[PDB]
Amino acid sequence: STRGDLIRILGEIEEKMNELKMDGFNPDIILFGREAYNFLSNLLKKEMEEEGPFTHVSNIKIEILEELGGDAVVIDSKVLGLVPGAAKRIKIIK
Amino acid sequence: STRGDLIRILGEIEEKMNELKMDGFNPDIILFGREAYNFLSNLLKKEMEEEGPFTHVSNIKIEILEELGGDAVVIDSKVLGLVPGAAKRIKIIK
Repeated sequence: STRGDLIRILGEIEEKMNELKMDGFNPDIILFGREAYNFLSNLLKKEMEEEGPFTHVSNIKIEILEELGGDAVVIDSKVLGLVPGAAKRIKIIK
Repeated sequence: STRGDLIRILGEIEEKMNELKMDGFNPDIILFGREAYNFLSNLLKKEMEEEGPFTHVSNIKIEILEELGGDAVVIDSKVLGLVPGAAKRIKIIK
């Protein structure tokens, strides 16, 4: 069920956002692999019945990092590389 | 001296690459902010007397994450978001 897939993905992003916030981070961006982005884009085109492109999800900004493949990484971009733990990975593709 | 600036930047990237390798990571990508990328691009156009665009530095792949501003972040993209410490930030702009 593509609706279930969208509910799952929104739920996992929210969970990683919450995990980061609890640690003192401010999640601002989610990096998507090429395959991950295509997967979510297809889902949102189908579900929203809109053409895209899609630039935000879960109140944060989508940016592409092609090499992440079927995964995405929620980050606090202000402290990424200065404080360990500023990144949380999730698997987007089935 | 723009040559000195290039020597500095290559030296800082190498240092963060080495720091990551010593920790067990495999640095594969360096994320550049918009201002950081422009700065390095201008330097390399001047020094290499080539037009660009520039896609690799220090044996790793350049990818843009616009929001990093005048900074760049060396990452191990395979474990980013799974193991803390997979990212090291550097300040590119003067």
